Amino acid sequence: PKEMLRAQTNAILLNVLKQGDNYVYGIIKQVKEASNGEMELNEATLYTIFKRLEKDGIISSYWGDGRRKYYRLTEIGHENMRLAFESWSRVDKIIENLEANKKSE
Amino acid sequence: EIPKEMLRAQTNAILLNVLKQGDNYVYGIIKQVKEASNGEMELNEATLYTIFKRLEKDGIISSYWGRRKYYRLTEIGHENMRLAFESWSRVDKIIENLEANKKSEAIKS
Repeated sequence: PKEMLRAQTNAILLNVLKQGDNYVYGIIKQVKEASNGEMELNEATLYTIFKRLEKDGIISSYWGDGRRKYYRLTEIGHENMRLAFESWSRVDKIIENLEANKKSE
Repeated sequence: EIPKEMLRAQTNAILLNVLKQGDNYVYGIIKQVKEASNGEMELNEATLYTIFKRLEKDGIISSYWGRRKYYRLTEIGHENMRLAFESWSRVDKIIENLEANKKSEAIKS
């Protein structure tokens, strides 16, 4: 499901930035390496995603050094990742509790 | 805040699990979720109907008729839960490897 691929890619890209400011080609290599070559991101895909995240204030950019454009997770972005991770833990709990409670009937 | 696209996902995630554990009707679903959430999540009836209309359209669930309307997980539905779970395992692995590789990046330098 397209809805899901998008989410997972975003998930990953934010984790990369959560590990350090980086530029598009560095991000691509890092992901290709952490995925054992299973996820080879196109440049244009990253620009698409980052344009949305920059508009929503979840990331921002700036010039580094060979002059590269760097991307960073904002404070809001670290906050969304935190809210997200928490909300999903509760969800996994509630699922366990559904099972538990169902069996006790 | 939590993007609306994500609250929807979480709710769907939960609802499919309920159905994965047995065909059920809206009131039973609501009750079950309220109980398994220690009251923290009360789904509104009309919200369930809206979600189930989408899932029925996508054939993820189907329904049948005491007098309660029941909802069941289809085989497509069982399959998407499996694909979902697997896709997300790989994703967690990728993220574990990002951490790992970052730490050994940091050792060397």
